[PDB]
Amino acid sequence: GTGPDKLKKVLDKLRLKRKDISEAAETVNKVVERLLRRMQKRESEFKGVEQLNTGSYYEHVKISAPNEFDVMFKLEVPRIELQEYYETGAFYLVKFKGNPLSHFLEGEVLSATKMLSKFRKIIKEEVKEIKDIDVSVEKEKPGSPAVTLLIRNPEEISVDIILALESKGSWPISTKEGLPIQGWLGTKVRTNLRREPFYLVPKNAKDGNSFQGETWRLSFSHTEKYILNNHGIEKTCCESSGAKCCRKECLKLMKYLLEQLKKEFQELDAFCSYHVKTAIFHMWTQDPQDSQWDPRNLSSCFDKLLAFFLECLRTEKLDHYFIPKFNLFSQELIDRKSKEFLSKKIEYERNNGFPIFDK
Ligand SMILES: [Zn+2]
Repeated sequence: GTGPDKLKKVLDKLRLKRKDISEAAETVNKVVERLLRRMQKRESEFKGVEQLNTGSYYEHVKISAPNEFDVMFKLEVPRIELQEYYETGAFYLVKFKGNPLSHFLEGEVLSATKMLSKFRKIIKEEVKEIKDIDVSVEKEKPGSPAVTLLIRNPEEISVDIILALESKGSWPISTKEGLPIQGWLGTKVRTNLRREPFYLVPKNAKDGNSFQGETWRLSFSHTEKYILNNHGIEKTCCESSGAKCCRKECLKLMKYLLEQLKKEFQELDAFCSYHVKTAIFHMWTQDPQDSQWDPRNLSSCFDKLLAFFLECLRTEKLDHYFIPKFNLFSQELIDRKSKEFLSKKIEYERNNGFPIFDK
């Protein structure tokens, strides 16, 4: 019943939530594999699609909602020329240096709207041919670029399929000072990770417009997965012949704290798990030693993450780990009132034994 024991019990509660999630993931994977086989057999601009096995499930940090999954389909696109749409690196237009994607251009700019419309049309046709699993495509929602499958097993699982372009070019200059892992995972790892492809995911800016509709955000979901699964200064961190740390446990707890708060308070709508992930990436940089994340320090490590997060809220600053000029907590993206509200709620939990965990 002490504070430390209670936090360990929350981790036990999250451990129990995993079984339903793992079972659901196996059903999701069967459907997704079936669909990818169909899309790989059919002749189209999307024939080369593959699953990118990233996101919270494959990082082992999906803590809730066994009825909701996101999956990314990557498509290699040669000779992408990027234009920064926001010079922070928050958004890009895609242009090209014939061209396999020529049907989806609006002038020299790749239309996410056109490309996604065709993606959706094909998915819808091919899903109707999957006869031995109960699966349909959800009606398109304006402003939602994912193509959502509805699987009945017999319970309903929603799967959001996100198209990601893959570029094998050098990472965008907005990322030059990003991935600050040099004192933690080191310079050789950083070099190696930056030699890997990067991804572009459709996302509407919702700004002045014109090319509202045709903007893309950068995605490093592969790099993030690698970091989560290779997160120690020692190569053996959390392996069978190494020592456990509490890095992922702290991420899980903080994600759960935010999830529980968000369920109760619609004033926290603008926050999301990626804020917590980004914060913990910075914490792992700040405190690189595995000994700083000893399992015995679960409570103190959790508390330092909350303190760091509260300082990000106070300063309205949380830099994208890969794109340092992109401030996820800018005044423009999140109102001061929302940040002050979340600060208050976090301090309350922290000072009163985290009652919200129990809801
Ligand atoms: Zn570890």
